[PDB]
Amino acid sequence: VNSFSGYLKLTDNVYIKNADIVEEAKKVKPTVVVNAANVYLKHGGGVAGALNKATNNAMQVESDDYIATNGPLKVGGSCVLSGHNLAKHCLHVVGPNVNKGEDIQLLKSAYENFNQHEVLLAPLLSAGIFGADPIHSLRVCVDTVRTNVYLAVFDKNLYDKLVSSFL
Ligand SMILES: O=C(O)C[C@@H]1CN(c2ncnc3[nH]c4cc(F)ccc4c23)CCO1
Repeated sequence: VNSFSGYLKLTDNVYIKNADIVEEAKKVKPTVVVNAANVYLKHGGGVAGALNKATNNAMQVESDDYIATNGPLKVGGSCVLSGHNLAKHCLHVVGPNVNKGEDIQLLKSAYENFNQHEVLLAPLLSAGIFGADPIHSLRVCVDTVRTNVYLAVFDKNLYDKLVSSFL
């Protein structure tokens, strides 16, 4: 039994809700919140800019030190950093950004990072400003993630389309 509330159940292990991931994170304090990161951990907009703003820029400060030590992530890769005031940990996952021409097949590799964590609060990878089709992202998520994932979808309209079209 966990503390996530109001989710619709899509499969054995995937759940979905219309929620602001920042507000869901601050209420739930999940063990892991997933950030829709880029390889430079530059949290300027989208989910990343919102999560970072909610940490009063502490996420960005920590991220800049991570990059200075380790260099950029790979597209499809991830790193575990602090969750600050939002979660115990933040799993920064780099989905492909279609608006940069990155290979959408890397989306499956990106979701594989979720399998290293028993339970996660997450956005749909490569959706929003990363330019991929969110319906496709949900399909890859369901077909790749085996651990328990609670998906937050900010936009009520897209949420309804994702549910109504789910196979
Ligand atoms: O980057 C991707 O792969 C897909 C993303 C997913 N995004 C979100 N998902 C869930 N909760 C979210 N709260 C937000 C608050 C904001 F100010 C901006 C974006 C979000 C947001 C929307 C942008 O696209």
